[PDB]
Amino acid sequence: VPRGSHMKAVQYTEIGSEPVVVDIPTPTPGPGEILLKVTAAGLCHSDIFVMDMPAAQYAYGLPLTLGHEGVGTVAELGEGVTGFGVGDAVAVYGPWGCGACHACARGRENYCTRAADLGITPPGLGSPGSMAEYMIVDSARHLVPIGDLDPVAAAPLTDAGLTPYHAISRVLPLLGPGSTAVVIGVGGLGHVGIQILRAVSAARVIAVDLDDDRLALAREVGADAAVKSGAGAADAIRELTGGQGATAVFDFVGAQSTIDTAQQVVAVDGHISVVGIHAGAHAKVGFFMIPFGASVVTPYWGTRSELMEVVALARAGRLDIHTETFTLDEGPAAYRRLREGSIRGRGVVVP
Amino acid sequence: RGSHMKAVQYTEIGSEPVVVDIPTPTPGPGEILLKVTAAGLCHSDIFVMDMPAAQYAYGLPLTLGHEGVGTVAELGEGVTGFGVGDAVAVYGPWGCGACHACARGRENYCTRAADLGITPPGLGSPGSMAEYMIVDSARHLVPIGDLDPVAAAPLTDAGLTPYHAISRVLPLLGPGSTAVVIGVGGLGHVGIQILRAVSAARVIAVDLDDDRLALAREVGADAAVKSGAGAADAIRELTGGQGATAVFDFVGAQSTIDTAQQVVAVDGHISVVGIHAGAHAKVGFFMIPFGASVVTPYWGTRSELMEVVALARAGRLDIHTETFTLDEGPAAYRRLREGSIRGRGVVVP
Amino acid sequence: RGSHMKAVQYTEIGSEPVVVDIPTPTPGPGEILLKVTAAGLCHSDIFVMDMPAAQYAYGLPLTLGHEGVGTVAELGEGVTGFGVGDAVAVYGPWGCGACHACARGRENYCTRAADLGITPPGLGSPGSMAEYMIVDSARHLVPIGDLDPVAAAPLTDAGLTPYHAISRVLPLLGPGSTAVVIGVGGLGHVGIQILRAVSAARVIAVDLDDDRLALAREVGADAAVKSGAGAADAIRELTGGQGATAVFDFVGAQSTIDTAQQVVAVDGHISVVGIHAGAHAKVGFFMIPFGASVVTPYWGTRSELMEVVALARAGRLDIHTETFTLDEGPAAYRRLREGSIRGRGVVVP
Amino acid sequence: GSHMKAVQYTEIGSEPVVVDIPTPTPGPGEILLKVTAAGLCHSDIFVMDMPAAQYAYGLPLTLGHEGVGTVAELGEGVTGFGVGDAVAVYGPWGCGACHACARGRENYCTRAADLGITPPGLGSPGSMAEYMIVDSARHLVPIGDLDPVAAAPLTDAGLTPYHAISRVLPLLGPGSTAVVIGVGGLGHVGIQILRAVSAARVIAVDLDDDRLALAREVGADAAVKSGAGAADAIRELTGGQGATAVFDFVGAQSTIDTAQQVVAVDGHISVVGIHAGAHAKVGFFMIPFGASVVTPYWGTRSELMEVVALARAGRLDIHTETFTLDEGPAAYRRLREGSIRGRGVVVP
Amino acid sequence: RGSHMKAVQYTEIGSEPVVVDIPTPTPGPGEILLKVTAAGLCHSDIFVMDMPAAQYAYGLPLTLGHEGVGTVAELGEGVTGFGVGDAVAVYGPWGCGACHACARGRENYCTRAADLGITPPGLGSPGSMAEYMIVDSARHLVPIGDLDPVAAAPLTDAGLTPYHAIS
Ligand SMILES: NC(=O)C1=CN(Cc2ccc(CO)cc2)C=CC1
Ligand SMILES: NC(=O)C1=CN(Cc2ccc(CO)cc2)C=CC1
Ligand SMILES: NC(=O)C1=CN(Cc2ccc(CO)cc2)C=CC1
Ligand SMILES: NC(=O)C1=CN(Cc2ccc(CO)cc2)C=CC1
Ligand SMILES: [Zn+2]
Ligand SMILES: [Zn+2]
Ligand SMILES: [Zn+2]
Ligand SMILES: [Zn+2]
Ligand SMILES: [Zn+2]
Ligand SMILES: [Zn+2]
Ligand SMILES: [Zn+2]
Ligand SMILES: [Zn+2]
Ligand SMILES: [Zn+2]
Ligand SMILES: [Zn+2]
Repeated sequence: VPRGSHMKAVQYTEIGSEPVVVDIPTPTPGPGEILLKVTAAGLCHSDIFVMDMPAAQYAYGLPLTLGHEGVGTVAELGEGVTGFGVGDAVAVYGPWGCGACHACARGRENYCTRAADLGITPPGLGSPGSMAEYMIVDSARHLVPIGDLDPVAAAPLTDAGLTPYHAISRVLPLLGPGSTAVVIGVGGLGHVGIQILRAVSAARVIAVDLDDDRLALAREVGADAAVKSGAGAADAIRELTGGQGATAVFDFVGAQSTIDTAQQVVAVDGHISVVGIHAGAHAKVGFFMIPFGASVVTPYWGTRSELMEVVALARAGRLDIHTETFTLDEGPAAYRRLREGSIRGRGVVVP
Repeated sequence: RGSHMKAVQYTEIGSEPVVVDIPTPTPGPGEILLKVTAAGLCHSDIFVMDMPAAQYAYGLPLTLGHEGVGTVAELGEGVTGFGVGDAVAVYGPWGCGACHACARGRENYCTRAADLGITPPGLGSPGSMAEYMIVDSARHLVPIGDLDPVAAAPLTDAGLTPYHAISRVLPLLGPGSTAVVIGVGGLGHVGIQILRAVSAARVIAVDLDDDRLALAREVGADAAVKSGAGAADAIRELTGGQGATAVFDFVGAQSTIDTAQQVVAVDGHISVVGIHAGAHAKVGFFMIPFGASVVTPYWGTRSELMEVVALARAGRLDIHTETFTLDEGPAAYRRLREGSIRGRGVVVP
Repeated sequence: RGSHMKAVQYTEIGSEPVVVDIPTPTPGPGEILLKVTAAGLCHSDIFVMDMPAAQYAYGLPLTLGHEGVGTVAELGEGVTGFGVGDAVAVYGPWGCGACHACARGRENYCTRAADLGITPPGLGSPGSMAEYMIVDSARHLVPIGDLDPVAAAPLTDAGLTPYHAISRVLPLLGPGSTAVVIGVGGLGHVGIQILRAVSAARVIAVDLDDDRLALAREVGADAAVKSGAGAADAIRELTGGQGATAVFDFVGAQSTIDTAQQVVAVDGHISVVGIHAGAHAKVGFFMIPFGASVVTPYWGTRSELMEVVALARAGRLDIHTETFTLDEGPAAYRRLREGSIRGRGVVVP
Repeated sequence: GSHMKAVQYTEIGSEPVVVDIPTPTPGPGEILLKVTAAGLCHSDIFVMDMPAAQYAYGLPLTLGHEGVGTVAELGEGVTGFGVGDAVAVYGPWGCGACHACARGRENYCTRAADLGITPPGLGSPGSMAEYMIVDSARHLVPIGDLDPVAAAPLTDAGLTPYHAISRVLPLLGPGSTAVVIGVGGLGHVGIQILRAVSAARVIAVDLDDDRLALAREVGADAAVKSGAGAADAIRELTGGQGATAVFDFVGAQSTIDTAQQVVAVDGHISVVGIHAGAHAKVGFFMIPFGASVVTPYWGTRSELMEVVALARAGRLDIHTETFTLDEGPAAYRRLREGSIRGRGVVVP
Repeated sequence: RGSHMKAVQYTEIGSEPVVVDIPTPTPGPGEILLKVTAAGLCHSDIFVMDMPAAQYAYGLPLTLGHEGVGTVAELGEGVTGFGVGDAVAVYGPWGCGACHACARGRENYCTRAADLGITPPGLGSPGSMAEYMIVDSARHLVPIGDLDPVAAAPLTDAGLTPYHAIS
């Protein structure tokens, strides 16, 4: 469906400004590229992060069509492109890579050692994004078929699904029967994390959050236990495990305090994944500051096969994110709502 | 036999060890008695003795020596698996044997060993630095065959420790990968040898000492650069700016840990093997590459120990030893303290 | 404790088992004595009893029962790490404890056991189908807390055996995988449940009996196929002709293996878990997809058994029991022959 | 199940939250109850309104000092209760071996401070959880087939007023007059108690006319609106002779002032209501001769069994509003805004 | 003593009985649990085994043996009229106890028994061919004193049936 010549989009146009709707030219797919008609485009707290970057630290980028969480159908194929038919429902894999280094050749393109130098950026974070009537994707490599899954349900999974899934997959061998996984932060990512831990592992899930509401929600989504986050959370958790320390801690908050709890509750030979972002917050990995053999990493999005697996969980009804639907023209309005945390789960814009 | 034996002991806090006379122990049921063939020293024996009285609970007196090698002297009851006169190495980090971690083969990460007050020989249990010692269980004995006991003693630590640190991420270290070893002291020295024997990875060494760097090349580092402010850059120049798959910090200083974070590749790995009270890696967004994982590993597994012995017997590992007598325990520790030992000190009674 | 006990025993080749009187055994040093709380019986008991005299060296008489649970009755000398009256299940496949294989977890694959004549209880050593049982080492007992010993018993084999077979290729069984289970009889039943619990793969059940199929659906199979010459194409129909990531053949018959070679995916896996003397996969070019690997797993590891226990304690494994009495031992073995027992038979003194 | 929901106070100045904790195990001498009702009370608000400054060694804390449940498992050696038995939890635990306790006045134990014997839900695990530990058998009183929901408030709002009255019951012969200040809440169970255990005249005093009218229906022989006109009003009703006993459940300086002006010679003032700072002023000519004042504390075990007996004989009725355990923190909010009719009770 | 017990059941249509080893029943309120002393076989228990899937209206499994004699092992709650160890024969054609026909002793002609699903021991209820047995009520036990159980068993049908026919 390329028909248009002109298309609607939401762009970040000026540093520190709010995003604005625009009428820009309808792109045309070059050789090797695919042009999608967008069916859903996701908001994310990551989006405010980049728009909150100061003018001092700004080099290049603008204008920028936002939206890294992209779903659509195939509109027009570029030269030489096969492996998709016009109409095929695809999700846009976010973390673009060179395709040619060792990492990309193992599926792990989110860890491409070349994207940096070659200035390969993801859609809606340096490349034209999903929040528009149409979109370009650089390679068929970056399309995952979703069949008849509702695009509104798919969009949030390209991040809120993939991100935690990758975090969990890094250590899924250690999450055998009898293991214990602590999920800190039952917001967007932690919500879907629990659902995941339930599908792919036999581990026992203990949830940690601030809000009382978030605790009972956690139990409903498959957490076997829930404690309140603070100075007391460490003890609270240990109490439950019979003082055994937890196999894996997935910290989807990523605050200093939450990292600190993670360290206090992680098992010997365990693992801590710092998934959420609070600038400056870090784990302190040194002797007698963390159990022996306890590994810590800040992982980053996910691999292609992982996103493929995410969709399978979705299609099998195993994942479910609370989704609230908006309109291209309400784009700015939606981002405003995001800033005030007046959205449960995930805002999704539908051209 | 004899009902008395010479032993080196840490007897009072903040004091130097001393040659003492104590009774020759007798092997309970399950236990094994060894005649010690070789008993190693390392700076780890120094780190413990430098704990202040303020933090002293219930340790002393303590026969020193975690690096244990010997020959089977007398089987306790029911023990089989070794005939008397068998050469065995004493596996260090003892565990319950019954927890999940122990049943996976990773005894060094036993979840109950702390609770049950199970401590390793020379760090809480009678050490190897004596004429005889008891091993609680035949589970903690590795046959070494005709391997030289003096050779084998360093390997129980200086061999096993780095082998573990490496094994943790050995799938990552395929051809085309770069591994950086910081601290070509005792551990680093054997680290390099292992890296060469078990992987095709490129090895870049980092150290303070010119001479250490030269010897790093000899044992098989492709390149060597000086530790310091500019070591990060130095490494990147060598790697065309690509950054290293794995970094094995055997120094463990804040400086080194810092260097390691500046040179680790995305999705790579840092392994903080050296102890410096208070030095830590800061793992957070934009303070380290995505996917780079950090860990402080602890000694090694029993299977690991067996593999180290195998490398040694095939002639693939090699550390310079300095041989002392029981009565030189104190002497040797002092030499160790001034760092006038190249490689590893080994007591032979 | 009395000087007598009964035991079900195979006393002569070709014979039937008999309830017999024999000395109650006493624990030596390192041994544990158990009051048997349950003693499961499986088809492989019938397998060994069917071996002819022609091929026979030694072994008689034999207390039957390789699936055993009990309570600690008396501790041998020097045996700590277990209270009297503790409920414990007995790790089946004993090994040396000192070989590389054992030092890793994988005792079931011990390289020495055959040479030192270390046989499993019920298969060359005093079994569980008796009032009292000797276990050689502590490391062969797994705590079961308050799990029902009658539930526990089939888990030591009908649980352990599939769990291991699946564990071997569990990383292949992510979302979107298909796992095929041929045989829903006893082992196969618990396999489905395991797959549901430790993976997210789709489960396709295959059997000869339609009532077993409908119960395979109950425990979590996403599809049922009838075993036969029609089974292969039907499985392909289910998978849109993509093939199955792994095929777990718990039947082990030539027709089942043949079925498996057809439906298995490229880079897939076949686990031949059931025994039919002679049945064998034909792994060679164009007779099986490229990268499809085949294995005959043997039983399982201590760590796995611990995990199998955790599942049951958490409610995720439910095998149907039919209990008999110690006197009824031979009766049950007759009932087992005529496929005449629902699920797993357990004897209970 | 090896864990259970529990309504806990986790950090000073915050709201309570339903968290998951280990289902405790009854030691030798302890009893495990499956809780069947847990009362909330304004006393619960008082404790969580204490500033961190005045806080040392409390948290976390399962709340709920008004407990009733069923015996779930008997600890070692504990004899004299059966599984399934319905019991109310005695609040103010004591040493059991000092004079005060040996007399049966556990609420007045002289060692309990020094032993850190704190009551359930005010320093020890409370009743607002699926299950409960009670330290010894002497702290359970059977309730038979009494509705636990009706029971629960009786462990505090029944016991507390009963003790207050019990202390001076000899003086409440026919012809005596008892004034009750503060009808809602404790004073509602007070009036009922007065009518059952005595034949005194009962004079209700409140601010809310609605509570006053329903105090009549429960056995108040007269009503008066609290204020600076309260004294005069009450004198008017006794012909100036004053009241034998004033039971002030409000506990304000205002109410205590009214009281001191209306009590009879050789009478008594029981200050049951807690208003920090509020105090009677007992000195010559600032109060009638022979008028005694006291701040009473909860009640005795015997007294509790008596309060149970009254309720089982249908002599005590208090309006309960049911909440769920999940609604623990929610209910605490409602109490905070005085929008609870009578006494709230959580049912796991 | 004995939480397990031996029994003989018809287990499914077409085939022949088997020696199943099922659980030892317990006497509910008003029931009596007997140690079986003798269990009779009859050409009755083979006419019921030759019923073709369709007609058969009992339900399996089915401990056989409607000719049953025993000793009082354990009394159920509030069951007076018998002591432990009393030698007793089992009255077969159980009835409601409440209808006119039952009120006259003729339980064998109970007009409710069919409708209320009351069925004779070993002919719809657990029978006598076992180590133990339950009798639903004390009214279905007839004392046999010192009569040889082996001799008594057949009477509960081989005697009673013609006796009634003749009476
Ligand atoms: N732990 C992670 O990888 C996260 C991935 N995203 C996308 C994203 C992309 C870029 C940034 C830049 O700061 C942050 C976040 C969503 C949540 C956290
Ligand atoms: N990183 C490790 O586990 C190392 C093993 N050893 C034995 C030992 C163990 C523990 C300590 C105190 O930490 C020191 C020494 C040798 C060097 C470091
Ligand atoms: N594939 C396996 O290892 C199985 C484990 N068992 C115990 C067993 C089985 C077969 C043998 C060889 O007779 C030995 C022991 C039960 C079924 C199959
Ligand atoms: N006057 C009393 O004794 C009261 C008993 N309680 C329990 C309570 C109350 C006050 C305290 C001190 O904060 C402690 C405990 C309920 C109402 C008033
Ligand atoms: Zn996002
Ligand atoms: Zn790349
Ligand atoms: Zn050392
Ligand atoms: Zn252990
Ligand atoms: Zn078996
Ligand atoms: Zn072995
Ligand atoms: Zn209260
Ligand atoms: Zn006292
Ligand atoms: Zn008959
Ligand atoms: Zn009738």
